Amino acid sequence: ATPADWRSQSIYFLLTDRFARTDGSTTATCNTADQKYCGGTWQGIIDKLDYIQGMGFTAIWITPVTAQLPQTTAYGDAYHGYWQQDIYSLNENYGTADDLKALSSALHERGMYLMVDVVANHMGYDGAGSSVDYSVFKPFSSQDYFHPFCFIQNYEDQTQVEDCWLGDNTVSLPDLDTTKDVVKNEWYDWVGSLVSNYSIDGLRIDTVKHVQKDFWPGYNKAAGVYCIGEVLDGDPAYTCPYQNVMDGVLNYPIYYPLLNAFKSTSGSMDDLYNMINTVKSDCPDSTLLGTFVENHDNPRFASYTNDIALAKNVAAFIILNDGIPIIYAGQEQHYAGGNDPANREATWLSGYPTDSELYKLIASANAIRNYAISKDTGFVTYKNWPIYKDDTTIAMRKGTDGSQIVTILSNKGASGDSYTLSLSGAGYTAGQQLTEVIGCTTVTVGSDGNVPVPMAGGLPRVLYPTEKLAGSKICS
Ligand SMILES: *[C@@H]1[C@@H](O)[C@H](CO)[C@@H](O[C@H]2O[C@H](CO)[C@@H](O)[C@H](O)[C@H]2O)[C@H](O)[C@H]1O
Ligand SMILES: *[C@@H]1O[C@H](CO)[C@@H](O)[C@H](O)[C@H]1NC(C)=O
Ligand SMILES: [Ca+2]
Repeated sequence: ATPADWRSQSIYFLLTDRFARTDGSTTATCNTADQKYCGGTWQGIIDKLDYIQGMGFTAIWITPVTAQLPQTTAYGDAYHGYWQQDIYSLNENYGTADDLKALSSALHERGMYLMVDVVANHMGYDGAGSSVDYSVFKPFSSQDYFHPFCFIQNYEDQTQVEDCWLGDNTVSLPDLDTTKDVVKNEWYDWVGSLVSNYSIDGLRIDTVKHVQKDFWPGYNKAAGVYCIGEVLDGDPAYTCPYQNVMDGVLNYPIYYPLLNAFKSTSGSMDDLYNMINTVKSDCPDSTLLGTFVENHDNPRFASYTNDIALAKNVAAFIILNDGIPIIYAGQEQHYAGGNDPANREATWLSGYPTDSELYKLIASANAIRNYAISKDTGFVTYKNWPIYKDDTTIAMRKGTDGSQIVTILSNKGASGDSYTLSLSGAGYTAGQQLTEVIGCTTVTVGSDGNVPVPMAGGLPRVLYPTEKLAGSKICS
């Protein structure tokens, strides 16, 4: 599926090892500190697609599928998929080629997309750089395919970031020499054939900043689908230029101020407001970026705060911001693990309840986004507009005039006071009825064009015209 096809999607990102077992157990042990395979499978995912689609997601992002190093290293198993050795075999832990094709097919029967995580930068190996038997790598079965062994120490030296190895002396990540035509050609043939064999709709490309930029256009073109890159840097002047060589990047620029704004009742709404406007103006296309606050590479949101109002606001932001929302499996069950491995919790141990506070919130926010998109072909290309901020509030507007979603978010938290915010700049006409689609109350635009937004409980407010909800299942 094309970048234009992907703008309307909403992604549930999961670890294949951690989301769902074939046996469907909600009690099978998964000690994150052990760093071992817990037994999640592609078939497990298929069996729980009602759970995912019930939140209004249109797509899943699964961790990498290639065969990995076999060892239980000092840092555990390759359960995450980022330590590949044989790119023409699948990780048998997750099932067979038929199981991966059945997951793609199951998603397509429900009108959903499959996005697969891929790594071009490196292989994995149990042991120090000097101990590497390059013959285990398929097809790159020679040192001649790799950059000489060295570690990245000077992160300001982009040449060293690209040419030296990730990992350490315990688990090394041998660095492919992506400047070699033979390596480019092998990767380009591989990615096009992966996409073809498994009917993959889009890719999340790992580790993008660690491969020189000239590699990426050929890789994105060979894939033949929308590619979103992991460029792990919060500076939009570093990260957004990657969108000149790849369709999208993960929105790490928004990540840091989004987390800071909502993780505390003292968070900066100014930094978030400012970064929305910087990305809007200075990134090649904010509507092809992926918005997130939680992943397997940072502490979960609820590790910073267990306040559920704060968690609802940040989830609403992720859904309603420019670009593709991305929610990480467990976020909807308020998982609070810290850094790796604590943030790789098994989703099945929640019992997959569809009545949890954040399952309901995410379902409500996805519902109005999916509905608005279905009625407004301009929604996904209207650049999100922050219209208001104060110490505890940010309001933003997105969508075609007359059909815009106006979202008011708060960091007051669950013991927030009750008050009326008089909101200017929403663009609705006087006397217009609006539905607040999270709590299903109505607000009327005043004679002056200001919206009297009832604030309470630190709750997020998501406004849409009542007249435009005719025939929808929203708020009845
Ligand atoms: C992107 C990817 O570049 C990362 C490096 O492989 C990956 O981290 C994985 O490998 C490291 C280093 O061996 C482990 O400590 C992590 O547990 C594992 O996930 C990122 O997760 C991936 O997003
Ligand atoms: C896809 O299947 C084709 C035809 O059997 C094979 O040549 C190719 O290596 C496979 N690609 C992947 C990535 O498995
Ligand atoms: Ca590299």
